[PDB]
Amino acid sequence: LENPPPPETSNPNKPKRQTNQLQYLLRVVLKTLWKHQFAWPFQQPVDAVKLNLPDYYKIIKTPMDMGTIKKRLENNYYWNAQECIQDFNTMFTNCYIYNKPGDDIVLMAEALEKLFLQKINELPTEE
Ligand SMILES: CCS(=O)(=O)Nc1cc(-c2cc(NC)c(=O)n(C)c2)cc2c1ccn2C(C)(c1ccccn1)c1ccccn1
Repeated sequence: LENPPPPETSNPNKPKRQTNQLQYLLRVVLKTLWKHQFAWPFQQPVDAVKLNLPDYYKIIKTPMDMGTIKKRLENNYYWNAQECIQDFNTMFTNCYIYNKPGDDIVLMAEALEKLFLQKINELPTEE
């Protein structure tokens, strides 16, 4: 069994800018989730070889994880907040689609998502 390559995190030719909303997403949002005791399964791509999940990367179209989101924010991959918020939502929804309600990994995702929703409720207005 193989894992696919991770999501793209570096592209020197991409359109890029640095903005207050993206700074908040790294310094407040990602930082808050990252230090949480339930973060660790989300801090790197799902390793389907390690977990013996030969279907994961046949049924999940757009894998995402916080290690990738952290690198994307660090490399100014995201033009705007909506793109980064979408990556966090993809990460959560992948987890909820692949797993069953009340599974440990789902409880962990739900705790992280509650903190996420609270922090992006106060996403600053774009300057
Ligand atoms: C750092 C990325 S890793 O891959 O190296 N490590 C892990 C990622 C995910 C995991 C699985 C998902 N679904 C299958 C998923 O959706 N996510 C987001 C993460 C789950 C992982 C691990 C390492 C161990 N587990 C288990 C044992 C687990 C849960 C469900 C299915 C298979 N194994 C686990 C159980 C309970 C609590 C936490 N962890």
